[PDB]
Amino acid sequence: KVFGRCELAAAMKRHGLDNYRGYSLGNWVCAAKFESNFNTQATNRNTDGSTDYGILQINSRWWCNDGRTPGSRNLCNIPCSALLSSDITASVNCAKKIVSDGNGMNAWVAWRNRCKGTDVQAWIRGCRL
Ligand SMILES: [Cl-]
Ligand SMILES: [Cl-]
Ligand code: NA
Repeated sequence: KVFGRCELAAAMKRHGLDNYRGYSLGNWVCAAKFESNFNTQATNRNTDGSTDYGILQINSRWWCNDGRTPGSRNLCNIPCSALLSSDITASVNCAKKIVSDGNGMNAWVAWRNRCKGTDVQAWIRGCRL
Protein backbone atom coordinates (compact mmCIF):
# COMPACT_ATOMS: atom_id res chain seq x y z
CA LYS A 1 0.00 0.00 0.00
CA VAL A 2 1.19 3.51 -0.89
CA PHE A 3 0.02 5.89 1.83
CA GLY A 4 -1.02 9.45 1.35
CA ARG A 5 0.80 11.94 3.56
CA CYS A 6 -2.13 12.84 5.86
CA GLU A 7 -3.43 9.25 5.81
CA LEU A 8 -0.13 8.05 7.15
CA ALA A 9 0.06 10.87 9.68
CA ALA A 10 -3.36 9.91 11.01
CA ALA A 11 -2.40 6.25 11.18
CA MET A 12 0.84 6.99 12.96
CA LYS A 13 -0.92 9.26 15.46
CA ARG A 14 -3.53 6.57 16.19
CA HIS A 15 -0.67 4.14 16.84
CA GLY A 16 0.90 6.51 19.40
CA LEU A 17 3.90 7.98 17.47
CA ASP A 18 3.02 11.68 17.95
CA ASN A 19 5.65 12.90 20.42
CA TYR A 20 6.81 9.32 21.12
CA ARG A 21 10.14 9.76 22.93
CA GLY A 22 9.88 13.46 22.15
CA TYR A 23 9.67 13.20 18.33
CA SER A 24 6.72 15.12 16.94
CA LEU A 25 4.59 13.43 14.30
CA GLY A 26 6.15 15.41 11.51
CA ASN A 27 9.51 13.69 12.17
CA TRP A 28 7.95 10.24 11.59
CA VAL A 29 6.15 11.29 8.41
CA CYS A 30 9.31 12.90 7.01
CA ALA A 31 11.30 9.76 7.76
CA ALA A 32 8.74 7.56 6.05
CA LYS A 33 8.76 9.81 2.99
CA PHE A 34 12.44 9.63 2.39
CA GLU A 35 12.97 6.05 3.53
CA SER A 36 10.20 4.41 1.50
CA ASN A 37 8.24 7.11 -0.36
CA PHE A 38 5.29 6.00 1.84
CA ASN A 39 5.27 2.49 0.28
CA THR A 40 4.77 -0.31 2.75
CA GLN A 41 6.28 -2.80 0.18
CA ALA A 42 9.66 -1.01 -0.18
CA THR A 43 12.73 -3.20 0.17
CA ASN A 44 16.37 -2.32 -0.32
CA ARG A 45 19.43 -4.52 0.01
CA ASN A 46 22.45 -3.23 1.88
CA THR A 47 26.12 -3.89 1.14
CA ASP A 48 26.54 -6.18 4.17
CA GLY A 49 23.82 -8.50 2.80
CA SER A 50 21.08 -7.27 5.08
CA THR A 51 17.82 -5.80 3.74
CA ASP A 52 15.66 -2.85 4.76
CA TYR A 53 11.92 -3.45 4.87
CA GLY A 54 8.72 -1.48 4.78
CA ILE A 55 7.60 2.09 5.26
CA LEU A 56 10.38 2.80 7.75
CA GLN A 57 13.05 0.62 6.12
CA ILE A 58 13.74 -1.48 9.20
CA ASN A 59 16.99 -3.46 8.84
CA SER A 60 17.18 -7.25 8.94
CA ARG A 61 20.69 -7.16 10.51
CA TRP A 62 19.12 -6.23 13.88
CA TRP A 63 15.36 -5.95 13.90
CA CYS A 64 13.59 -8.68 11.95
CA ASN A 65 14.21 -12.14 10.51
CA ASP A 66 14.26 -12.68 6.74
CA GLY A 67 16.06 -16.01 6.77
CA ARG A 68 19.00 -14.77 4.77
CA THR A 69 20.97 -12.33 6.99
CA PRO A 70 23.39 -14.70 8.79
CA GLY A 71 24.33 -13.71 12.31
CA SER A 72 21.54 -11.17 12.49
CA ARG A 73 19.36 -10.40 15.49
CA ASN A 74 15.59 -10.34 15.45
CA LEU A 75 15.02 -7.72 18.18
CA CYS A 76 11.41 -6.95 17.20
CA ASN A 77 10.72 -10.71 17.08
CA ILE A 78 8.93 -10.63 13.74
CA PRO A 79 9.45 -11.92 10.21
CA CYS A 80 10.59 -9.03 8.05
CA SER A 81 7.69 -9.76 5.70
CA ALA A 82 5.29 -8.60 8.42
CA LEU A 83 6.79 -5.13 7.96
CA LEU A 84 5.50 -4.98 4.42
CA SER A 85 1.83 -5.23 5.38
CA SER A 86 -0.66 -2.50 4.51
CA ASP A 87 -1.36 -2.46 8.27
CA ILE A 88 1.48 -0.44 9.76
CA THR A 89 1.08 -1.83 13.24
CA ALA A 90 4.15 -4.07 13.15
CA SER A 91 6.37 -1.39 11.61
CA VAL A 92 5.26 1.16 14.23
CA ASN A 93 5.74 -1.16 17.18
CA CYS A 94 9.19 -2.08 15.96
CA ALA A 95 10.12 1.61 15.31
CA LYS A 96 9.16 2.36 18.87
CA LYS A 97 11.78 -0.14 20.02
CA ILE A 98 14.39 1.26 17.66
CA VAL A 99 13.88 4.89 18.63
CA SER A 100 14.09 4.00 22.31
CA ASP A 101 17.46 2.19 22.04
CA GLY A 102 19.62 5.28 22.67
CA ASN A 103 20.28 6.91 19.29
CA GLY A 104 16.80 8.28 18.79
CA MET A 105 15.80 8.81 15.22
CA ASN A 106 19.45 9.03 14.10
CA ALA A 107 19.03 5.29 13.35
CA TRP A 108 17.25 6.37 10.12
CA VAL A 109 19.91 7.84 7.86
CA ALA A 110 17.35 9.65 5.71
CA TRP A 111 15.91 11.29 8.82
CA ARG A 112 19.36 12.43 9.92
CA ASN A 113 20.21 13.71 6.48
CA ARG A 114 16.92 15.07 5.21
CA CYS A 115 14.61 15.73 8.20
CA LYS A 116 16.68 16.56 11.23
CA GLY A 117 16.92 20.30 11.76
CA THR A 118 14.25 21.11 9.17
CA ASP A 119 10.74 22.44 9.60
CA VAL A 120 9.25 18.95 10.04
CA GLN A 121 5.82 20.29 11.01
CA ALA A 122 5.34 21.05 7.32
CA TRP A 123 4.83 17.29 6.81
CA ILE A 124 1.56 17.32 8.79
CA ARG A 125 0.34 20.76 7.70
CA GLY A 126 -3.25 20.73 6.47
CA CYS A 127 -3.99 17.26 7.79
CA ARG A 128 -7.09 16.67 9.91
CA LEU A 129 -5.58 14.92 12.93
CL1 LIG B 1 5.40 17.89 13.89
CL1 LIG C 1 20.32 10.16 3.13
NA1 NA D 1 -2.58 0.94 9.51
